[PDB]
Amino acid sequence: SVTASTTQGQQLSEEELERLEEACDMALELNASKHRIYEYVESRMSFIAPNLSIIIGASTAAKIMGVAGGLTNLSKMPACNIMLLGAQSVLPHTGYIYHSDIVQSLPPDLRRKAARLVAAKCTLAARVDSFHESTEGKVGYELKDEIERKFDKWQE
RNA sequence: AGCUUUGCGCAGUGGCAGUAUCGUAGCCAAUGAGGUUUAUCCGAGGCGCGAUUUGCUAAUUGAAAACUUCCCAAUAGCCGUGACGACUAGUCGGCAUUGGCAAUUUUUGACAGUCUCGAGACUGG
Repeated sequence: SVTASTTQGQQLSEEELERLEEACDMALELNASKHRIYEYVESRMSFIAPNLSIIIGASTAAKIMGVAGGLTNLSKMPACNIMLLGAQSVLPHTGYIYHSDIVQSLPPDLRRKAARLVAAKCTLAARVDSFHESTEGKVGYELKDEIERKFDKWQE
C-alpha cells in the first residue's frame, strides 16, 4: 500500500489486463494441478512403497522408484547407487535424494554425508517394501527416527 | 615323502618410532565408516577425549645421593765424641748419639754421539 501510493507506473490496457488475468488464472490452474498431482502421488506412493515414502518423502520416493524401474529393481540396487539415482557445473555425485527437503534441512557442508545416510536406510526401506511386509510403515517410522536422530546428533 | 599358500603364536637379523604407536569405558560404523579420481563407482574403521613399563650404567650438584672418620706420642753406613769392656799413652770389639759426609784413591758420575769387520777407529771445532 505504501509503494502503491507512489508507484511511478502507468496503467495497462484492457487487452493487457485480460492477458495478465488469463496468465494468472492458468498459473493458479498449474498450482492447483501440481497440488492435485502431489496428493495423488503421495497417496498412491504410500500404498505402493510406504516405508520409502515415509523416509524420503513420497514424491522423491516416486522419482527414485521410477528412474530405477520399480520397487523390485530398487531393492536389488545397493546403497551406493540409490544415492546417485537421478544423477546427470552444479553439484556432482548427487541424486534425487540429495535435492530432497530432508537432506537440505541442514547446513551446506552437512549435506553429502547426510545423503549417504538417507540413501542407505531408505534402501533398507526399499528392500523392506519390495516384499509386502510392514504395510503400516513401522520400519519407515523407526528408520526415519534413526535418520533425524543422527541429524540432531551431528547438529548443535 | 617333499615342496608350498594363508592366518596366528614364539624367537632372531635389520629397519622405523610424535603426520609414529595405541587406549577409548563417549558416540557412530558393513542394517555402511569415509569418499573432489572412474560415482548406477569405491568399501574400513571414523570423530572427539586421553596417552605414550622395566633393569643397568655414567655424570652433576649437594656436607650427606642412603645396603647394616680424623688427630697425638712412641717402636718397627762411615768419620768424632762418652762410657763399658778387652789387650799392651797406644790398639781392638760392641753399644750409644749432642757435628760433618758433591773438589784427584772410591758413594754424587769422563760421559755421550758416530763408523767398521766377539774386536777396534772418529768426534765433542
